[PDB]
Parts: sequence; C-alpha cells; structure tokens
Amino acid sequence: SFRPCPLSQQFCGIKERNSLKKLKAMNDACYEKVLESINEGNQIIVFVHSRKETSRTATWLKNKFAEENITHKLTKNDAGSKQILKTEAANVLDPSLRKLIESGIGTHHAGLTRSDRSLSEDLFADGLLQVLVCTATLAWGVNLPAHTVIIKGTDVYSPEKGSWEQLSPQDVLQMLGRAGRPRYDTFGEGIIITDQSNVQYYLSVLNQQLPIESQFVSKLVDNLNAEVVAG
RNA sequence: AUCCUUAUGCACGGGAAAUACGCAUAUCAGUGAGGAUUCGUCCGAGAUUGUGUUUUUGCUGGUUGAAAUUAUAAA
Repeated sequence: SFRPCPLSQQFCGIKERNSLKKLKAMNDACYEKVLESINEGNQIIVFVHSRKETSRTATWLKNKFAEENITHKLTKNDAGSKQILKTEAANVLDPSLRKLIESGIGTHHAGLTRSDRSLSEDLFADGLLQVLVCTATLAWGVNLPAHTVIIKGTDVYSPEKGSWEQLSPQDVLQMLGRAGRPRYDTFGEGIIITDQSNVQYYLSVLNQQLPIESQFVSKLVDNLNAEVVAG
C-alpha cells in the first residue's frame, strides 16, 4: 500500500495440458495482453524461462502483429527516429536478434553481448523500444521499470534438483517489482501467464505470505570451517 | 391416499442407425397424400420440388515423431 506505483496483479490461468497446444495458448494469451497494452501507449516486458525461448518468442510476436497491424509499434513518421534506429541497429548486434530490434520488439538475456545488452537496456531508456522479451536477469539487476510486466510460464529448470520446478516466490516478487515507473507513470500492470492448477499456490505467494525460510543447512559446513580457520 | 392407461416433457439405464437426418417466403395435401385388392373392397398420411450435410458434428486423451530444448550469479 506504501508503494509508489500500485501493482495491478493479474493471472491468465491456462486450462490446457499437452505442451504443443499449451504453449500455443500461452502465446495467444501473451499476444492478447500485448494488443490490449500497446493501444494505450504501454511499454512492456515479457519474462520467460530460458535464453533460447526469448528469441523464438520475439520471432512469433513479429509474425503475429505484421498480419494485423505493423503500424501501431512504429507509429512515428521517423525522420530522426529512423536515423537513430540506423545508428543503433547494425553496429555489433550479432545473434540474429538485430531483426527483432529493427521490428521493435527486442530482447535482453544472458548470452547477448555486453555492448549489445547495454544498447538494449538504453533502447528502452532513450524512449523507443515497445516490447521487451526477457530472461530473469533484468529483474535481479537493473532498476529500469516498464509499465506492463508479463511472466510467461511456471516451470523453470534448476540444476540444484535436476528437475522442472515452479517459479520460486522470491524471484517472482522481484520480477513483479519492475512495473509502472515510480517517476513518470501512475500505476503498474503485473501479469502471470501460468497453468491453472498452480495459480492457487501462486496467489498466496503474490500476497507475500511465504516468509524468509533459512537455507543454511547446505552452506553451514564451509562457514564453520572458515570460522575455525579464523581461530 | 394406493394402483394402472395413454400422450408428452425431463432424465437414469440398455440397445440399433447415421444410405441417414434435417431445412425451406416453395407446390399440393383427412374439402384425401400415398398406397393396398381375394375386385366386393381395404388401409389412411404424407407427397412433390429445391436443397444442406451425409465413408460423418463437437470435444478430450495417449504414443509418438516434429528434433522434441534447461533460469542468475558473487567470490
């Protein structure tokens, strides 16, 4: 309640089961959300699980909007804007992500060049990038908020277990944190695209119910050793 | 109040069939449709036309393949 921009929480709640349909459904939902947003002049972030996912998502987005309307994302006349784009498009953008950037729905992830990543970060800040597909780096690191924040999916793979776990509350909260800009905009759009069964669990997490539970059992021994060494 | 008959409506349940099942600004039709016949008579409700699907509508599930793919980060 004491937050600068109040966070409008939202869940999709996917009913589908099989992964080929489910994914499609999720994509559709995302598109719908994006459509709802961009018409209001809303700059938007789409979190995903993995690095490889992001680019594909971006590609999908590109193929969907061009059928209906290319114009709403590049609306400006672009005499100076175009020039700017030219300047900051084909410098060192290697990963075949340059096309995405050109389109105007780019991405930032661990596995994009330090220069490239920086550019991506600033291509929002300067005031041009509409949509931003993202891994969970941005939430952890960078302060840059972006009105609409969609979290695509539940199942992250952790090598800790060696299994597809649900999105952990501590990360989800962090992700949600970046939203409507405290300085400029009034409020924030927070969306979770998810499986319907795990929403019941997620709702509680969203209300900040699950506390700080200690994980000192793994890191105890080393600490103890260090202490001993210290004398 | 108890038991039954008929029709219907809603359903459990069990079957068969979809070569069937509709629809119509149509034409006609118990003031006769279409049929029987031992030829005396008898049954009595659709027919014509047009047309929409019709080896099938709607949904689910699996195996598969398809190639099915794993977050960040400090020392």
